[PDB]
Amino acid sequence: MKIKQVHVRASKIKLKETFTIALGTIESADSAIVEIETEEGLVGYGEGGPGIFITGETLAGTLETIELFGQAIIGLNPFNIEKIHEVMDKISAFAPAAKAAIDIACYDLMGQKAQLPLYQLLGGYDNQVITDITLGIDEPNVMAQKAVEKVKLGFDTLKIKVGTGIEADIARVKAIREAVGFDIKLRLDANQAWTPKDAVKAIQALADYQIELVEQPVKRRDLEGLKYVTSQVNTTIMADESCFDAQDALELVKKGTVDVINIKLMKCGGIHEALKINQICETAGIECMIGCMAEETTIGITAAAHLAAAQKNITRADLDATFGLETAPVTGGVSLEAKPLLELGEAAGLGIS
Ligand SMILES: CC(C)C[C@H](N)C(=O)N[C@@H](Cc1ccc(O)cc1)C(=O)O
Ligand SMILES: [Mg+2]
Repeated sequence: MKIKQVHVRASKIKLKETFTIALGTIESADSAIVEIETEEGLVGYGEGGPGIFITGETLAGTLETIELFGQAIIGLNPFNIEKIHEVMDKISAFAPAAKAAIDIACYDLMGQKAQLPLYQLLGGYDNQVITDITLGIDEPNVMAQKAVEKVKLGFDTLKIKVGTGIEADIARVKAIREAVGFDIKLRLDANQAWTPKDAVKAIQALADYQIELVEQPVKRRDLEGLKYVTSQVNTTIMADESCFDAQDALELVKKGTVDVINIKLMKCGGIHEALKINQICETAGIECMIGCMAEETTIGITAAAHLAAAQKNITRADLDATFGLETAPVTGGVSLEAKPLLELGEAAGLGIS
């Protein structure tokens, strides 16, 4: 098959509520939605959802880059994902959201051409994924109350955002555990807010609160400090901002920096690159959690879920971006409904539109 044309459009969707993390706030999911059409008529959908305080990418920059990529892959076979990434990598030294947008659309096309759900093409380990739901930074009693709400919706794993100071961060977790009890799994995410010593201190202070894992406790570049935390606590430590791509992953495995790694299609440039990170991690005995940017919609989330369902080593999931969307840009895929279970159907590719 051959790519005939590539179209992209801006999508700006308000979130039901501003989300606060240690890095800042997000109130609108602004993404680039791409449609790749083949000469035979098949259409693939992709998306680039950039998180400025994570990668620095912007919607305007992502749109321009996708157009450059699009005009360079005309005539290529979607299955030649190897050449498609080579072409994009030669065009741009860094544009994970734009690359993911193209990459996702190609995988959607592969699935449609093969007449198979994407999760079958990517590994076939399962046809669904169970996701947690993240609670944004707020006052202890508020977060605790929202925690009760989410658990009533059926969520058994909650991702707690922290990072305004260990004193308050500790109070947030205690209140949450106290409110929902110990039957719920609680994972913390500090989005780089703590120093290596404060991190150890906070984690130890929460020893009796049954913490599943702590995500990116220190600054992204502080790998010595991240490792310090990891080698100082029995609590599982996960890297997020410290790991963008396969190259970063190889570096972390080499140094024994963390216990688990957070994979985001918008950080690595798509499914093709994400698979590399998981293979490297799996070989090193490092499990992976599939994550997401708040700026992504059904397209990005559905793609991530198919990859997570497909791969055995991607044992955790944090795909809750759609739960906060006011509207859905396309039909099909993971819905806007706030629910832990994301069941992927039998529809070919992403099962979108
Ligand atoms: C609201 C949900 C989708 C947040 C998601 N689970 C998450 O925590 N993502 C990042 C943090 C983040 C990225 C981008 C934006 O705009 C806000 C927050 C993470 O730290 O895992
Ligand atoms: Mg994180």
